[PDB]
Amino acid sequence: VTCGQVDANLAPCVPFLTQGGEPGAACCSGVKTLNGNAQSPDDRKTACNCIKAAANRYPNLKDDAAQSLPSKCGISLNVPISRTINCDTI
Amino acid sequence: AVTCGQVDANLAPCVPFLTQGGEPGAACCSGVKTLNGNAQSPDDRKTACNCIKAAANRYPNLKDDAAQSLPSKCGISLNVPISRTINCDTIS
Ligand SMILES: CCCCCCCCCCCCCC(=O)O
Repeated sequence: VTCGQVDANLAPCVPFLTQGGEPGAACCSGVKTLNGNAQSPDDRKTACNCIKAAANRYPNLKDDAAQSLPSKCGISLNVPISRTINCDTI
Repeated sequence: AVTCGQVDANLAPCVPFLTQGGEPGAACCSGVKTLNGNAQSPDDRKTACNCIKAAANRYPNLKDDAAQSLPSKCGISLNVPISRTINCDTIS
């Protein structure tokens, strides 16, 4: 996994993550794809650091949307979308 | 607008509820909210109605009562009915 792959997977989620509402089907599909790449501990740590940079990338990101994205998409997300996540604990 | 692929993808988490009953999940209610939000114009609503109709007929074990009660169980006012047999021309 690479940070560009992660960015591409999270792109459809930016409207939901910065404006609220509901994640679209495209957003949930991208998150599902990225979750499928974060299997191994090293994949999980790398994807986590990429997701952290991406989260800090988007302005006025709403943490309620980030926290509720896994339940709104039906995913047990192995890498949380946080600006402040310590990826070593993943 | 809305496309049949969007309708399929948003209603997919609802298939367990639509075929077995019970309660709709969080993902199902989220997809139903998204579909409600994409059906803005009356033309969007008729297009969505035909897509949802195809999706409903896709499962031969679909419970029409669960389809009818899905919006209320989710707390959503869905502007397009979910029916296997609806004539989508008669909707507004
Ligand atoms: C069960 C709720 C029925 C919705 C009909 C009332 C109209 C409000 C939303 C209808 C379709 C959305 C279009 C819009 O709000 O511009």
